[PDB]
Amino acid sequence: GNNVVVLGTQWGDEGKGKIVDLLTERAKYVVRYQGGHNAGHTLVINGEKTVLHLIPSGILRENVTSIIGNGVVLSPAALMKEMKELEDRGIPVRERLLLSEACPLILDYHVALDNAREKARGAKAIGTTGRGIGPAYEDKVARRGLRVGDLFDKETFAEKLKEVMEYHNFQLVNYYKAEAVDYQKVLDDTMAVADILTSMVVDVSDLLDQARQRGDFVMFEGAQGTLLDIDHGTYPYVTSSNTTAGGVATGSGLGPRYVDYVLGILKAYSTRVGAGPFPTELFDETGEFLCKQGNEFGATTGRRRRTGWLDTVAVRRAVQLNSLSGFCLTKLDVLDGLKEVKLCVAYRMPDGREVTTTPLAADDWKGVEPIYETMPGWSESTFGVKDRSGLPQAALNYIKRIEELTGVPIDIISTGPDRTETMILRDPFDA
Amino acid sequence: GNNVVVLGTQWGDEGKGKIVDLLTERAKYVVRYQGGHNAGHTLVINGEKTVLHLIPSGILRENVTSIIGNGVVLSPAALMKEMKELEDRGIPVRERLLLSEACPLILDYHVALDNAREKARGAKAIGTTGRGIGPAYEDKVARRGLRVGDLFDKETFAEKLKEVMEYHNFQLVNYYKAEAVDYQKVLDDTMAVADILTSMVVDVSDLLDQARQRGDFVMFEGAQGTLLDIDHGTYPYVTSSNTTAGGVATGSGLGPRYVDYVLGILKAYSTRVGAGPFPTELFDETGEFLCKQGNEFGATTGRRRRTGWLDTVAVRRAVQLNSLSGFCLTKLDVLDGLKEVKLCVAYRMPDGREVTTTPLAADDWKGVEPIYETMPGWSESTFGVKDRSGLPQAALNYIKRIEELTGVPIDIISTGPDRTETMILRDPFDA
Ligand SMILES: Nc1ncnc2c1ncn2[C@@H]1O[C@H](COP(=O)(O)O)[C@@H](O)[C@H]1O
Ligand SMILES: Nc1ncnc2c1ncn2[C@@H]1O[C@H](COP(=O)(O)O)[C@@H](O)[C@H]1O
Repeated sequence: GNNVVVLGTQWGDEGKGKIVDLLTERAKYVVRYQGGHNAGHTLVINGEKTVLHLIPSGILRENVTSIIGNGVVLSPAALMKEMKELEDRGIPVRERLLLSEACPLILDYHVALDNAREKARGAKAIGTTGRGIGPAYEDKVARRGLRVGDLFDKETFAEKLKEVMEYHNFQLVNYYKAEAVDYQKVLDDTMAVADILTSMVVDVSDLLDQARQRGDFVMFEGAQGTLLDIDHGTYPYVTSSNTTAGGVATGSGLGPRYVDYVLGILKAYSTRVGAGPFPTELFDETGEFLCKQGNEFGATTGRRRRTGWLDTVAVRRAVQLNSLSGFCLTKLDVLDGLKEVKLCVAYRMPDGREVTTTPLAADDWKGVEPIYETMPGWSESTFGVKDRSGLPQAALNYIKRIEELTGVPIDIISTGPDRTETMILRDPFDA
Repeated sequence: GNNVVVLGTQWGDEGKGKIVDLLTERAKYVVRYQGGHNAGHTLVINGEKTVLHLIPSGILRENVTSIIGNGVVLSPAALMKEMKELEDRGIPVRERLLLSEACPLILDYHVALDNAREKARGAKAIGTTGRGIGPAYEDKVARRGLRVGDLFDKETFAEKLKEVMEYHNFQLVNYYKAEAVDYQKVLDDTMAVADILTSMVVDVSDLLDQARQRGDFVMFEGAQGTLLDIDHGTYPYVTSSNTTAGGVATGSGLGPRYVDYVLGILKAYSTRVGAGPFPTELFDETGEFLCKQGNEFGATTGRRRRTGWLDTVAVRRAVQLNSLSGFCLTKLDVLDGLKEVKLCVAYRMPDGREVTTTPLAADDWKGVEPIYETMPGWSESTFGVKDRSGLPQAALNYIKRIEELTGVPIDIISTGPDRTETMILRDPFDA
């Protein structure tokens, strides 16, 4: 293990932040490779809780350097605010954060377009986090968007900005019948922050090629989760970047032959935020329980999380897309006390077919019914348990069964939100 | 070597088709993972020449099955026409081609938008192949585009199509002041072809996971070339998909840990079609010669290829982005007879700095001057040479030097356009 990737196996919310922090004790670098300032990675260190959206989760560690790869659509505003919070708390953010000059820039008109498209989708709305992420990526593949490097030339910057905003404001005002966005506002706002950004630029592909030669340990930190991947997820209820392990190469520039171990963060039950298929969703007292003990309330309106049983058919898809090496089970404790726990092992098709493979497009997920395997729960607390011996036999069997159905071993078990409450059965760095 | 990727190291036109055909003698599968019907992969078998744009280059082989992965933006029209040509020639295309239901569909309004945006860019035009590739990808990341799977429900299909065309025709007619696109035309055209498409659908990620278990040999066929990659290329003079090896995972669904060998196709001199930086471009009699002996005239207007000396600084960037394993030198014969051959080994920056690393954004490539290494040419013919011994010492030294500067070995040497005229020093499948 030299290059270890950390990604979510489901639809997000599996607890990726804690595991990154925890493991970066040994890493020289942590790299974000996709998404935007919509991560929501929570860190609970000896009591204090930090929530990071853009800046990588290795930022609290002293020996590590954090980088934001070219796949990340970056917002100067969000970056500034997150830098301020961390500096206020005493974290010398400026001495250990580096970024790629190829990062697309997210700006006002993007959030504006994001709201616009959602409002317009009506009942077929996606459930976007509202941060203008989708539109920013859209600009990029269309080769019309700006990038951090564009900020080297203040003069040319203005010209480009002007041509872009002209096009967008048109669709806003004329098609969405929405407010236009002030050019001078954006321009001035960006210029103000412009010099903190460029001061931090670095050639990531080259830096990562060097680390590979020096034999440094590198940790990549994915956000969102596998089934929200733009290509392989439950399209269109999906995010606009590749969340799967392939996005590591594409979004940081490290050759695909150098990924050594891929850790899939697996929540003990399922969740989803926003619209979209969800075969094992619960609507009863158990659904209620998981939400409450899981503390799945959310950020704001519409950001309260949907809950359900673990879906072994969907996790199995995640296994192949990412060539997972091991899982990290999080929140087993939320299941504590239930009479019996369940887990989907196959899907019953509308026509009676029983399959073990997930459908591709949301429309095909429409009438699938989960086929469960029921097993006894456990009465004792598993929260904070630091040793395997302290886990009830019924809890161990649930674990054993996930390993059997998926073919992948559970290498780490998180028993609490604190860095200390964890069982590392196998260090990815030592594999 | 179980999983071998074949991609272009430069700006395209390196001769990828021949090498795919050649090597698929042993492969069970060949997979396209990006781009559209704009490949232009030429196959010269015992005299007959085939040019394929969409269908993979393993289509002429009897034992192989060709697949078009989810990364490929697909056009039913182009697919139909290419299927007809091949069937006419006697190739049973329908028995060995499979596609992914996640492939975005390119349709009329896309080509229409492509022309529109180019016409509008004026002097900063990109040089698009005009096939509506960029707009199709744009629709996809914005989650508004259609996919082959959408064709399962003829009813819903119409609804979606209608909502999409409504939005696009608006920007066309109202913003680009261009012709609107006929909804019923598109609709009927697609419905006609609709049943040949769905009959060929397959779950590629699952099929590739299976091949991995059976130990089958798989060949992935990239189109375009490394420096045209949307993320790491010379943006915006670039294509809209990832051409680098990372696009294999993202565009076919094979886990990144399963890529076994990456073959970089290296043309002995450089070329580029369309706008964009090009440090070693030639404007003299040599430029003229390379174009003429190389037969770099092209497809149509604007499709005549620019020529220049081999750029070892740019190739070195390709090496890291793709974790290349070996190169395949093509067209050494075009250099035959020149007095002396050159090769860029560093770049002189505007400010006098000498670097060995390529700049990222086109604007930074602006004032770079190549720093060459000159060496003697060779008078004898190398065309058709099947054995290393038959290569002049001066030609061997040119080869040796590419290996020294890049760190990667040249495993195959193509000495002619026919499958037979090749020197395989190391089979990727046996590595
Ligand atoms: N951090 C996240 N956790 C869970 N789902 C997310 C997250 N951010 C984005 N998504 C989901 O991805 C979809 C589109 O979001 P966006 O990335 O804002 O376009 C919605 O289903 C979002 O809820
Ligand atoms: N097969 C190809 N060979 C060379 N360059 C290509 C090829 N197809 C696309 N490009 C270039 O990619 C840019 C955008 O093309 P497009 O893929 O049509 O958007 C232009 O520089 C094209 O010349």
